[PDB]
Amino acid sequence: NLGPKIIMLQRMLIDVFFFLFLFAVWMVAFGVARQGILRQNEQRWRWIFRSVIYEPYLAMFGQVPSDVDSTTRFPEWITIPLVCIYMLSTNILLVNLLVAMFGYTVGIVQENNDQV
Amino acid sequence: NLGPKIIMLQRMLIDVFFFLFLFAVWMVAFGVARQGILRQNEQRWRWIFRSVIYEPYLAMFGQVPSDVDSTTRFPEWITIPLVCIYMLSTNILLVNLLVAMFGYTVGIVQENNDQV
Repeated sequence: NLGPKIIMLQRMLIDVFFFLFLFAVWMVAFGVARQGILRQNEQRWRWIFRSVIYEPYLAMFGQVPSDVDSTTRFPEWITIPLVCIYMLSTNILLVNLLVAMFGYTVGIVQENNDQV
Repeated sequence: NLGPKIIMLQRMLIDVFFFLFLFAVWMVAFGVARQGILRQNEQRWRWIFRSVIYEPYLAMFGQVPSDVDSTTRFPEWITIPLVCIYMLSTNILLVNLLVAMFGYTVGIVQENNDQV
């Protein structure tokens, strides 16, 4: 009963590895944005990054951004599309896409059970 | 209409039972870690465990860890991989894997409806 689980788990890990490329592209794309737009200047790029790097990577999955919207008049008008495309459009899209891949990998592995 | 639901629910419970082994392995693996690394010493192992045992089991599904990152210079450099592999790499992986299994069990049961 437990045999296929580790193999199916393993294929899932490979899928995560492939999905890491997309995730990294998104992470760079929007972290550099947040750093440039949200605040001006920093202790080099590392300080500005590490200031809020925790939020995009884990908070989005964990909790909704509450102070981010408040922290953000052309700048006022242009701020909203930034965040809107940043989180609700792409991140949700990416996470769901990964989830779909997990569902298909488990499906194909469990379908061919008792031979693997 | 409601007949297959309890059977399909029952198969799902069996799947949960099988997945409990993996979950227990992960729970031991990372609870002992958290206890050893996060803080030094305790009122035996039970005190240190029960101190934060609530978080890994339920909070992760419920809410993102906020104070855990803050609580955590070689120790500073080595702390980040610990948590990173601890929650975002494995727990997410395991929970999704369980979810995939639920989807397949319901699918196969509902596919063969009106005979069960």
